[PDB]
Amino acid sequence: PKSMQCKVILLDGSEYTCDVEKRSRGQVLFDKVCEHLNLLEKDYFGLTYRDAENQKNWLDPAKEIKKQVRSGAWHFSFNVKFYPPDPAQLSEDITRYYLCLQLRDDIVSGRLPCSFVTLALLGSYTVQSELGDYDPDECGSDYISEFRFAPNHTKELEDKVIELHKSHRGMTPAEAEMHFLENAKKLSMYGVDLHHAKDSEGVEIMLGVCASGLLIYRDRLRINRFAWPKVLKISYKRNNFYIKIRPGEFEQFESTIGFKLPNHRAAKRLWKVCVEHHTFFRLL
Ligand SMILES: O=C(c1c(F)cccc1F)N1CCCC1
Ligand SMILES: O=C(c1c(F)cccc1F)N1CCCC1
Repeated sequence: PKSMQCKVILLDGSEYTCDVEKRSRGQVLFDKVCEHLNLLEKDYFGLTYRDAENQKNWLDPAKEIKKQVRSGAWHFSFNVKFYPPDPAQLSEDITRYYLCLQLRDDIVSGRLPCSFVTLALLGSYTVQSELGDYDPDECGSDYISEFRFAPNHTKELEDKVIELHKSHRGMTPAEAEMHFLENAKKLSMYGVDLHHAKDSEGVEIMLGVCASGLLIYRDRLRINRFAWPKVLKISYKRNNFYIKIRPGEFEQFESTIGFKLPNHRAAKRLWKVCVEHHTFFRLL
């Protein structure tokens, strides 16, 4: 039996290495990673890899790893795939913990925009969870934390983190993580996977895929929202991605909205993530 070495970037930034038989399906590797992480609530998570364009793709657990990664290194990242709309309802604290680590990267990367105050409050719960109670000995007026809190750090943000940290005395890691999640879950881009596309008139838009449905971000004025119940059908033809919407209260027939993606692969990627998210909605 010939086995390929796999390297997986974990959400703390560390690297897990293991081997799987070269014709292994993605589920085999994913099961090894989740056992390493002591993670039972595995359905919210998945593995990604980067193609020769360094675009992120979901490893399909049902298909051979080799057929997916094709010519690339067997190098993967462990990630949240389906962001729970109510993290309080997860059965395990360790699940909430990995969700926190993913959200911390969502914030630092700018995928999850956040007000100054929310950056500081989230940062304060992270510090409380990671270091425990506020200690003045480690923090002077000049203090800068090792923790990355934001896409751009300022001394003002570091000060606000410390001020809110002082208020969390006695909070345990699981409690601080639950508070982190209660705040993060409310942010407008929480759990939203964004895809570049053009509308039928060729105007640049963004399509967001999340638990609740599909978002079309046309401009700061006019964000189209299609709850899953409203989406009849989704399709991809060549580079074209089409959404069919149930008849409105004044339509007799469904409406078809068409989008142009960069290439055929980007259309197929968007279709698959939409199908997978809709099934998630169906089981909520
Ligand atoms: O076209 C759809 C679909 C969707 F993805 C969202 C809502 C309604 C639908 F018919 N599917 C194709 C594969 C299974 C789901
Ligand atoms: O069974 C699924 C699921 C999956 F296993 C693959 C793709 C889409 C899904 F909804 N889930 C249960 C809880 C979270 C997702």
